[PDB]
Amino acid sequence: LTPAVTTYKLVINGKTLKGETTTEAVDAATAEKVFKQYANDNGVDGEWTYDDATKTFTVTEKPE
Repeated sequence: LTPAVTTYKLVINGKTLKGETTTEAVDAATAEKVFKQYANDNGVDGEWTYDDATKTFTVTEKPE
């Protein structure tokens, strides 16, 4: 693994906010964790994953 400190980006697409924020992480997991805490606080998390369509992360409200 590569224990490097990198910065990543996150976009939210809910019925609350439709903007973007960013965070710092070590690996994929770290990023996911900080972003989740934030998204929880906000009140979103239906489709909560990663985006490979402009190196971003995404929390959309499209549940099944």
